[PDB]
Amino acid sequence: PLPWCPHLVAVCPIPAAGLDVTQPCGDCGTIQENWVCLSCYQVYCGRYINGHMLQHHGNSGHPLVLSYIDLSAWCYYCQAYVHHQALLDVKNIAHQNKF
Ligand SMILES: O=C(O)CCc1nc2ccccc2c(=O)n1CC(=O)NCc1ccccc1
Ligand SMILES: [Zn+2]
Ligand SMILES: [Zn+2]
Ligand SMILES: [Zn+2]
Repeated sequence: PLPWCPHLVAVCPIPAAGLDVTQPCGDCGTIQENWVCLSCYQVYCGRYINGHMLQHHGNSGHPLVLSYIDLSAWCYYCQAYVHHQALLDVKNIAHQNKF
């Protein structure tokens, strides 16, 4: 992945309740292939399901999303995976909740 991107500044502190990697898509309620937004912590499905996180990106401009499948982080603007110290806490919390 990229070791940095200019959108890491938009990564916000982890939600009150923590992360729930089994949380369904906030639009369609699918359990499959969800991502969490690293700005606002809404959960929406991936492009191969119904594309709700890509719709969220378009209507919010929020850049960075974390996969509840493989804990990869995608930047929609840089069109790349990103891994950096600023993402360790959210990835560690998601990993603890999943495994
Ligand atoms: O789906 C989203 O909405 C967010 C992830 C994403 N969005 C894109 C939007 C447009 C074009 C390409 C991508 C892309 O490769 N990714 C990354 C991606 O889909 N990687 C494969 C993958 C990784 C983990 C879990 C499921 C799929
Ligand atoms: Zn959906
Ligand atoms: Zn968001
Ligand atoms: Zn970026």
